[PDB]
Amino acid sequence: VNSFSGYLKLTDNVYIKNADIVEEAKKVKPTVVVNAANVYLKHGGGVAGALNKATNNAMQVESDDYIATNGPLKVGGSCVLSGHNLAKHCLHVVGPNVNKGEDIQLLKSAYENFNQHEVLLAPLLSAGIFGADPIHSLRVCVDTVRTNVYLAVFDKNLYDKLVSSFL
Ligand SMILES: O=C(O)C[C@H](NC(=O)c1ncnc2[nH]ccc12)c1cccnc1
Repeated sequence: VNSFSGYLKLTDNVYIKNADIVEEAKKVKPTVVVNAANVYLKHGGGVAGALNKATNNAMQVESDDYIATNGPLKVGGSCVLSGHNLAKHCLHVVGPNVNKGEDIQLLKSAYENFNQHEVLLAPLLSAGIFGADPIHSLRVCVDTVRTNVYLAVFDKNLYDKLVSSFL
């Protein structure tokens, strides 16, 4: 039994809610919140900008030190950093940004990072401003992640679309 509540059960291991991932994190304080990152960990807008804003820019400060030491992530890759005031840990996962020309086949690789954590609060990778088909991303999530994932879908109309079309 965990602290996630009000989520629709989609599958044996995937739950979904129409909610802002930032607000869910402050309420639940999960062990792991997933950030929809870019390879440079530049958290300017979208999910990343919103999480970072909620950390008072501490996420960005930590991320800049990480990049200075380690260089950029790979598309499809991840790193574990602090969750600051939102979670114990933040798993920064880079899904392909279709609006940047990044290959959509890497979405499965991106979701595989979730399997290293028993329970996660996570956004729909590559959806929204990342430019990929959100129905497809959900199919990849359900077909790739085996650990317990709680998905927070921000856009109300998107959420309604995803539930009503889920196979
Ligand atoms: O679920 C959605 O609608 C799409 C989701 N977007 C957000 O979660 C989001 N976007 C902008 N501002 C925000 N503030 C708090 C949350 C948030 C998303 C998923 C993957 C990549 N980029 C975006």
